[PDB]
Formats: sequence, C-alpha cells, structure tokens
Amino acid sequence: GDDRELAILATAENLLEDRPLADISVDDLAKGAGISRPTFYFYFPSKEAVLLTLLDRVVNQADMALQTLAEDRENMWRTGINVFFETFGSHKAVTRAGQAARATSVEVAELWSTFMQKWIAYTAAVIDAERDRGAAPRTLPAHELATALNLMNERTLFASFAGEQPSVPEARVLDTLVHIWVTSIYGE
Amino acid sequence: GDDRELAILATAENLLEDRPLADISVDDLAKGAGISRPTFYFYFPSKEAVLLTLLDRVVNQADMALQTLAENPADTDRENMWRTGINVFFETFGSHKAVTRAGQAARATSVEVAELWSTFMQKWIAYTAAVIDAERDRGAAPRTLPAHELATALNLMNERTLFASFAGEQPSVPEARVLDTLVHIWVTSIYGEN
Ligand SMILES: CC(C)CCC(=O)N1CCC(c2nc(-c3cccs3)no2)CC1
Ligand SMILES: CC(C)CCC(=O)N1CCC(c2nc(-c3cccs3)no2)CC1
Repeated sequence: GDDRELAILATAENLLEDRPLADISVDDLAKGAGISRPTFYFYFPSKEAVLLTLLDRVVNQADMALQTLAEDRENMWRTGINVFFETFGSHKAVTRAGQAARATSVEVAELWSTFMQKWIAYTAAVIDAERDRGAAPRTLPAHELATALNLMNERTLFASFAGEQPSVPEARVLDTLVHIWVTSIYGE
Repeated sequence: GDDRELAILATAENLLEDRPLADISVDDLAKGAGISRPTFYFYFPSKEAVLLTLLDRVVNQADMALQTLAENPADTDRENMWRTGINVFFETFGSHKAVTRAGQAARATSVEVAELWSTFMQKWIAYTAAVIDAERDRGAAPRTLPAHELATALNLMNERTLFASFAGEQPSVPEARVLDTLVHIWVTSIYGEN
C-alpha cells in the first residue's frame, strides 16, 4: 500500500548514494522496492517524480526543525545553521541530486525557490527583531543581508557535502558559517 | 582564419543571450559566423568546446584584471580595497551574463568546464587568503578563523550571490544592491573581532 511508496523512496535514496539519477532506471527502483515496473508507475509517473518527493521530504524536515527552534546570540545562530547542516548532511545523496535537478526540473527549481524565500524571510525577521531590541546595528537592509547569507550557506554547505574542490572541510563548515553570520549581523 | 574563430565565438555569445546551449545548433553557429558546418568543425570539435572557450576567455579576463589590481599599491581604505576587488568580478561576469549563466550550467555536464572553474576558484581563494594574512600580519585584521577557510566561504558566497543576481533568480539580491551587500559581509567578517 503506502509501505510500497516508502520502499520506492528508500530504494531511490539508497541508489543515489552510488550513482546519479541518470544511471538509475525505473526497473532499478522497482526491483529494490520488490514490485513490477507497471506497479511502480501506479505510485510515481517517473524517476524524476521520485527525486522530487525525496527532496520535498528533506526540505520539509529542515523547515519543520527550524519552526521548532523558532517557537547567547552566536549560539542562537549556530543552532539555526545546525538544523540545515544536520538535516541536509544526513541526506547527502538526495541533496546533491536535488540541487542538480534544479537545472532540468521546473518543479524542483520552484520547490527550492519557495523554501529559500521562506528561510530568507525568517532570517530577516530575526535580524529585524535583533535590530529592534538594540542588539544589532542598522547596517544593510535586513532582507538583502539575509538573502546573501542564505545563498552563502546553500553553496558552501553543499560544496562541503559533495567534497568539491574547493570547499571548506565538513568538520569546519559550521564554525566558518557562524563566524560570517555573527560578524555580518552584529558588526558595525 | 582567426577572424573565423572570433566570429564563431561572437555568434555563440550572441545566441546564448536568447536561448540555452541546447537550443543552439552547430548549423546556427556556422550560419552566424558566415561559414559552412564542416568549416566550423575545423575550428571546434563541438558547440560545447565553443562555450568552454568563451568561459575560458571570460574567466581569464577577470583573473588578469584581479592581477592588475594586486600589483598596484592602489592606496585606499580597507573597505574600498575589497570593494574594488569584488567589483572586478561583478563587472567582468556582469558584462558577459549569457556566458556566465551557460558556463555555470555546463559545470554539471562538462568535466573540462568543471575543472576550469575549480582551477580559478582555487587561485582566487588563495589570493584572498594571502591578502587576509597580510592584513593580519600588519595588525589591521584579527586572527579569528583560518584565513583559507574564511576565504573559501566568502568566494563561494560571491559565486552564488553574483550569479543568482545576474540571472534574476528568485530569490536574489537586486543587481544594483549586490556590490554593497557583498562588501559589507567581506569587511565585517575579515575585520570583525566579533
Ligand atoms: C539555505 C539553507 C541551505 C540553509 C539555511 C540556513 O543555514 N539558515 C536559514 C535560517 C536560519 C535562521 N535561524 C533562525 C533562528 C531562530 C531561532 C533560533 S535560530 N532564524 O533564521 C539559520 C541559517
Ligand atoms: C568566485 C568569484 C566570483 C569571486 C570573485 C571575488 O569577488 N573576489 C575574489 C578575490 C578578491 C580579492 N581581491 C583582492 C585584492 C587585492 C588588492 C586589491 S583587491 N584580493 O582577493 C575579491 C573578491
């Protein structure tokens, strides 16, 4: 029933650890899920739709975790960046394949865009509240500062996870981001 | 002869303004450059090699311009020094948006493009780190993060942020605000004690 959908998703994430989406066939996903190819087509219209569902789940998991946190200043930001570091860090294969699919899937590009706008708006609201209580100085427009900081974390977190040359080592990427966020949000 | 190569490059950059590489054929590039298809193949093995060459020229132009800046005293306050350096990339890539966009896309599918980008990123990060170290050495910047790791995150920020702005991504910093936004983050993060 639903456990069949879940088996297809788990198979896909498992195979994506090994190869790109280009080198995984519906036949591949059907076999690992223990179903036939036409049964697979009952649950998903394409291998692309499988990835989109995985990414949606990972992105919603980071988002929910950030809402949970939301509901010292350096430590507050570190805890928030850490939600993304851990969530996407725990699903590296999906992260890497989802980021690649942005260039070829409008639904993936729109999903990413929607959540980026949400995370940027949350970041700017917190900066504004810090400015309101007199802990942060009124320097750049908060939304513009939030946008560049979130774009930084996207590129840098994901370069690290994929082992890009160049990238910050994964064991140093959290301290690196937190320094840049704290000095740029609080720095006069 | 060489003017044929340059006409093929100019044709490709022009067509990239309106359509992606996938919607440009070799026939299109030959037609715009005033040559036949087999003549095109004399100059380039593929439409991919044309783009790789365009990107190589753009990336080398930014790089030569950063070298020119670096070799001057250029005496200026610290914020102004970083602004002038970020401005080289803002102007150079900003002047070739279609090539920048297509070349960033082609990183996914071309090992030669991926390796080109990677080579210059490492060079620009190393120059940034060396400048941060010299600043630390003279006592203008505090010793906070490892200079190379700070340099890496800052350059990766500029790559994603400049290129999101150029492409009009949602979300992105408006192109008229992006220079000021980057310079603020570089200055506070390089000089900020906290
Ligand atoms: C763009 C993704 C890959 C990374 C997103 C990221 O690193 N963030 C986005 C929002 C963040 C934020 N945290 C908060 C906090 C509120 C209360 C504790 S953290 N508000 O916004 C932290 C950094
Ligand atoms: C990854 C590309 C798009 C980043 C380009 C970038 O904005 N840079 C790279 C290096 C830059 C740098 N400037 C300098 C200067 C030396 C003397 C005046 S500026 N050293 O490193 C400034 C920012």
